[PDB]
Amino acid sequence: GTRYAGKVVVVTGGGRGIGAGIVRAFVNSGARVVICDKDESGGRALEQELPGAVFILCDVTQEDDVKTLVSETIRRFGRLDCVVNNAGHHPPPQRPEETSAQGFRQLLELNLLGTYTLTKLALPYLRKSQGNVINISSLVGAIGQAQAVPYVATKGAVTAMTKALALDESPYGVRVNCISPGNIWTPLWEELAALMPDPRASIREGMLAQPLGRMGQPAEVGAAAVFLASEANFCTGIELLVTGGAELGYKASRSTP
Amino acid sequence: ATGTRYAGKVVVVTGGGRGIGAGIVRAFVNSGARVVICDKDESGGRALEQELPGAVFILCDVTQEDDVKTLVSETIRRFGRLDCVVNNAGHHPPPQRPEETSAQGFRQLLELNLLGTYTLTKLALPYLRKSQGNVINISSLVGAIGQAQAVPYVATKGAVTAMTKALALDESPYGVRVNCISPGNIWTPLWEELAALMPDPRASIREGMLAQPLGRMGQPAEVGAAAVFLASEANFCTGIELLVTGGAELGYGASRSTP
Amino acid sequence: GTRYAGKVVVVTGGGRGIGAGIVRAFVNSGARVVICDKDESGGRALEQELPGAVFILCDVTQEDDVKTLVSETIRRFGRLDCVVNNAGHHPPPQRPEETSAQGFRQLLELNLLGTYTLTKLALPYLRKSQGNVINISSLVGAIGQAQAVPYVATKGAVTAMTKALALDESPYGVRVNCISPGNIWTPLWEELAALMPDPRASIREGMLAQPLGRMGQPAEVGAAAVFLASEANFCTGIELLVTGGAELGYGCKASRPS
Amino acid sequence: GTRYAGKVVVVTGGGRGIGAGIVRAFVNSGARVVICDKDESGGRALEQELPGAVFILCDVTQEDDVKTLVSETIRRFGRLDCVVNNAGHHPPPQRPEETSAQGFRQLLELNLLGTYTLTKLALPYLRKSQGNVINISSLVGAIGQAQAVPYVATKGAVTAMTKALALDESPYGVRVNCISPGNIWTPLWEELAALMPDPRASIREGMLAQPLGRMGQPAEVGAAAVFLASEANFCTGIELLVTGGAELGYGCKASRPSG
Repeated sequence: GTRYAGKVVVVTGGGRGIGAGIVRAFVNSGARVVICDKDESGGRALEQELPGAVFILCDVTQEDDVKTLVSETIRRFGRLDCVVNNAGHHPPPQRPEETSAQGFRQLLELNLLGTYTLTKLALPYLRKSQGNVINISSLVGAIGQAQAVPYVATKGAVTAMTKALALDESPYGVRVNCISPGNIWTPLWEELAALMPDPRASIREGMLAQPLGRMGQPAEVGAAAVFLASEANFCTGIELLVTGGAELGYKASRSTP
Repeated sequence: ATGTRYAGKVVVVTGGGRGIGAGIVRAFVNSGARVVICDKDESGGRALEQELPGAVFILCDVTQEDDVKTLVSETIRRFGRLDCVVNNAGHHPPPQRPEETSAQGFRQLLELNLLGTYTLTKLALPYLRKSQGNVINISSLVGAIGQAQAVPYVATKGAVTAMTKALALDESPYGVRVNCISPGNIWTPLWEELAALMPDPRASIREGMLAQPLGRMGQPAEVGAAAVFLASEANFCTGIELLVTGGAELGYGASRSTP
Repeated sequence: GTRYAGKVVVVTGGGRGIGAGIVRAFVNSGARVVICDKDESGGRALEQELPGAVFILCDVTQEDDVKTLVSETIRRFGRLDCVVNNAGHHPPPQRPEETSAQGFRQLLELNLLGTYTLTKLALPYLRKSQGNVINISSLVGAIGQAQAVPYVATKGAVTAMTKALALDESPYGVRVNCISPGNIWTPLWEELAALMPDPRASIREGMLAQPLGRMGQPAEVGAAAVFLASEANFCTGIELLVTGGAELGYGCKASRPS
Repeated sequence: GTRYAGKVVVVTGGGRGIGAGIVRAFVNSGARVVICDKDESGGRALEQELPGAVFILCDVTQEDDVKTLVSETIRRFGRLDCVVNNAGHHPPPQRPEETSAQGFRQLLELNLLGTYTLTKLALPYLRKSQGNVINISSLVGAIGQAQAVPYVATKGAVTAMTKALALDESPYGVRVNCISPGNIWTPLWEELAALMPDPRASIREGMLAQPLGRMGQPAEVGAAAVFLASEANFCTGIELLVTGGAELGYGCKASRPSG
């Protein structure tokens, strides 16, 4: 593909899963993609697979790493067109009493402040290229989830911050958007399902958790990101739902039994 | 003892004869208002009159412009003012897949569920401006997030919620607020009768209760309390959609990012 | 050129403005496009301009026109992959007192029931192809607009109906989504501004209603439609905002503290 | 009072502005109100003025203060029915380049993590009383604001956290809701306008950002909070907008046609 040929993209948390789907979609559209991740195993494997991808061992919670990430991207490739902030962690299920303020702070560092720091340091270069920012949030930021108070809070912050940044950078023509995935299949999901008491039933339940009757794929998140970067020139501050309809009344009305 | 939160005020409730509408009537009567019930449901409207001296029933079809004109005329002639219009008239058809619906049926449903609200609101606005009154439209959560087997109904309630916001903008210079309430699953005597005919009534009742995080269905009185709030204490709210759903729209019942 | 190659797309109201931008975007993606519109000249002209595109003189409020649109599309191509319901009309500004029930009914016919009728007739073929429906709504269905009660109501209905249809047709793998444009610069926008007391000032207000400081283009709505048809395979029941950020932040909502 | 008579309410950030409006609303409804606020806040004066209000010198970012707040409330009054989390700060206008990660962390401590800590410590008692939580968020969490990246992020977090908490506490019958005010006229608003070169013009812009043509009052936020506590028994996880319609319609979002 050539929809993003000659462009340079940074993807944080790009080493596997959703992030790697985003990396792959951008490489397939002709872009040069810099993977910033602490997941060296996955980032190196993706670099091995995809000639247009470059892996940098990089922790978005460390300001020095982010500074080096940006300066190396510009040194090596001369420009920066798109930042995709996918770094972030979903803790295991935890009731409010099973969480701590210290853990909440740690999760805000990774899921929110890493996005903040990279976006801030990238903006001078994005202004030069009339580039754009894509934040990967979550449907649970919009409608909540049980047993995930810290995670939900961090993703509500990301979606709101996207809108604030969109307003602040609109005079420069720099768009800032987010994608909110629902249930996305990954190899990790498949491995965990195989250890359930009834894998067939657990898999079917996951597929039926949204109206489309299957889980999403990383490539589908990736295609949404390439759209936002390359063709959505009048979109800024939007939340693009990639959920298979999970937020719909599927929540089905019981106004009659 | 009659309450005083809306004492001396005059309220019109369309579709007020039973169910959600009657809960709204009762809430306003108990807040001290004179409430005019506009409905074709004479049985329910007359029963409410017998229970509630503060309510008055008028046989009234909001799809008939002459009926709406008579409704407003008579309300002003008898009671001298109009402070709040609650547009609750509306029908939910039985479940129908798209291929089981007709354009003619859809048009009929728009007449009852949307254009009746439009006609009454238009005719009431001169009087609402005089009283610095307000409009409350009863929509539905399904207008916001959809439901299966209800394309016409969902469309009509999406229209009501949007029209609420347009009207709020148009009437804001006059200080007339326009808001809507979107109920979720509300218990009624009809609901309880229908559940008894299900293959497993106990399971159907439990399913209905568990369809929202709060673990019960809502009550008409709760929709009524929300309407009294919007009329009497929400003076900086206009164009809002007040959800009365027990959390049904929330990520309940839920992420499967892990199996 | 190949993102949607070989796929059959129907666009109602495709003769000008937003609709023509959608038609052009789908032709550029390799699709075969059937244009349904009432403008003979503009429709024939697009057909002449875009090889492989087909124009049918077609009024979606007429059930016989809709039946012919579907039947002749299937007769021509044997398949139907995407229906884009863009037909619709925006009236001039009208205060509530200046609207009528009859005018409201006729706007519901144009803006809502045409979409309903075509979608119903198309769904059997869309199920066969695992195709999709794209409804063109408006931002004002979501946030309201002044002096537009009937229009706003029709677009709130379209957006809600999209979600209902998505729920009904997801068992068949048929996605149903909508695009909500904000201010898109078109001859229609220009014609509406010409009715204003100061057209230049109205156009400038329209541009400054977006944080981006410009209005959108038909081509941008068209690109969003091609995305929804060809690459948004896990999206159903969504409202894709193409608004330039008009819904964001505070702005001037009243004319000349608590 | 009597809408919330015999109940016990904690209001963080209750000393002035919106918070003081909430305190007064609950005292007027018959509740005993415990103010958690700092030394210079106004809370001590509210205790002087209002026999129904109690002031506790209390910084929600300090876990020991929050523990003392809850333990003293229970020791004195034996129950806790409602927690209103209004503590929070709006920084002056700041472009992204004028913000720091350290400042952002500090703002998350005050605006988000204080609400988290108090809610967690209050929940055993709210379960006993079938009480409720009200978080004061902001419209800008939903639609953004210019020159406020950290503030907007914190309020987006509060609104989302409200929904997560609603899901976690619905099994116990504990409702968790938020109020999102828009422009409310307060000393804080006036102080921010005074930073501007033309304060009168900034105030007029602030008034005209609402279709109603005015800003809101602390009392109007307070009335919304009393509704959520006392009458919104089928509402959980909602965002109650108290904004005067600021989110509705088109308005001026850029400064001096499709490129």
